[PDB]
Amino acid sequence: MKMKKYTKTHEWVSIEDKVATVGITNHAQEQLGDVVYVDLPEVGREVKKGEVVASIESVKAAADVYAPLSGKIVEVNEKLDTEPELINKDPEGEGWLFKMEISDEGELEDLLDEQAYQEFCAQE
Repeated sequence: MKMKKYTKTHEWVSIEDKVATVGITNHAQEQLGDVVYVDLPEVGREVKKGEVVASIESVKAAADVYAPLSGKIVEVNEKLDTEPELINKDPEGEGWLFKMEISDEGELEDLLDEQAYQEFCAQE
């Protein structure tokens, strides 16, 4: 009833019922810093498990956030519109980027768990 997988692009997912809350992880805010902005999707767009629908420009850099599953966007974190620094604050608490209705909960297992993701950062 709670379920959290992770991607290869330092992003985490949060399935509860039918909606997966996305955010970038601590390893991501480490490279940008103080951000400046987030490029959030529209609250009704369809996406794939590799679609840059949550880009992050910063004070002078970028990061393409390639989405975790297919499914359709249905919430976005309007906090990050005005406090794009929230990924620093708690990347994996309130620095979430978007949410999407999942279609294929059978694809979650084919992504990385938390410790497998930690190890994926130990190969950088």
